[PDB]
Amino acid sequence: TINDLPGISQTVINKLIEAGYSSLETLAVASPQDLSVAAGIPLSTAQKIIKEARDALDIRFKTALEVKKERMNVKKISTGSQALDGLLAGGIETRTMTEFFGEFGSGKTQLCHQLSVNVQLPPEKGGLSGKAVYIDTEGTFRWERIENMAKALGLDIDNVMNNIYYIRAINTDHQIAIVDDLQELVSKDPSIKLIVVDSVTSHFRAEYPGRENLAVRQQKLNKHLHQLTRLAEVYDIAVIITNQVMHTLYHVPGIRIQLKKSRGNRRIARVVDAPHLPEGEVVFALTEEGIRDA
Repeated sequence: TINDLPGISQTVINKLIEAGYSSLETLAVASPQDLSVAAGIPLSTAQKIIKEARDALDIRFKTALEVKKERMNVKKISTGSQALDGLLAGGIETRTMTEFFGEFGSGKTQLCHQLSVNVQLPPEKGGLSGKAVYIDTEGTFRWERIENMAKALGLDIDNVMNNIYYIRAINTDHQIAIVDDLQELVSKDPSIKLIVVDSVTSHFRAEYPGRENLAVRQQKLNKHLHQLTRLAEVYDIAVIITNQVMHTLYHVPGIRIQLKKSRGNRRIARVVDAPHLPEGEVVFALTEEGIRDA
C-alpha cells in the first residue's frame, strides 16, 4: 500500500505505479542512487521512502521465547507450502475467513483440498487433528487427488476422506441452505476446524448476471458471506472461500489472497486486503504431493 505512504507526494507515485513499485517490499530494497534515476524525485527523499518501507513489510526481531508464546497463542493450519504459511503469518488462522482467488488452475481450488487434508492433523505437523467441510460449488472436488494428496503426508487415505464432510451445492438456493445447515453441523461435531467453500460467486453470477441483477446479487451474495463469517469465529472454525476470476473484490472484509500462474508449476501469492498482513507476495508450487514450494 504505497498509497498509504505516510508523508510522500502522490504526484510522484503515478510513476511508481508506472514501475514494479506497487510493492512496498520492492521499495524497502531499492537502490537510492538508482531509485531517483528511475523515479525523478531527487536521490534524496527517495531514501525517505525506503526507511518507512522497512517498517511496512514489518521487520521487528522477536525472541524465540516470545515467538513460542505466539506459536501457542494461536495454531494456524499449514498450507504445506512453507513460503505461503510464511505469507499468511503462520498459515490459515481460525475464527477468520480467508479468501483466495485467481484464474482457473491458479491454485484456489487445489488448496481447498490441500487445506482439508491438513486440518485433520497433529498440531506438530501443522494441523489440528480436526475434520473438514467441503461445499463443492462447481463440481471440482477430487478424492482422485484428496487421495494422492494425503498419500504424500503419510496418513490413511480411506481414513482421511472419511474425515472430510462433502456436499455438492448446485444453485444459490441449494448453496445458501447448505450453509444454514452448517450453522448446526458444527454444533454437532465440533471437531470440524475447517469449512471450505469453492467457489462462492459462481451460482450468483450465473443466476444473476449483468448490472440489473448486480443489485439483488449483491444483497443475496453478501448475506451469505456474513453467515459464513459468524460460524468461523463464533465456533472457532477456519472458513475459507474462493472466487474464480480471469471482479468480486467487494467490501465483505477478510484476508484476500490472489494467486497467479507463473510458469506451469509455480504460482504467485499476494496479500491484497488484510489488516494483520504485511503486503507482499511469495511464489510456491502446485506439485503432485499437493501444495508445496518450488
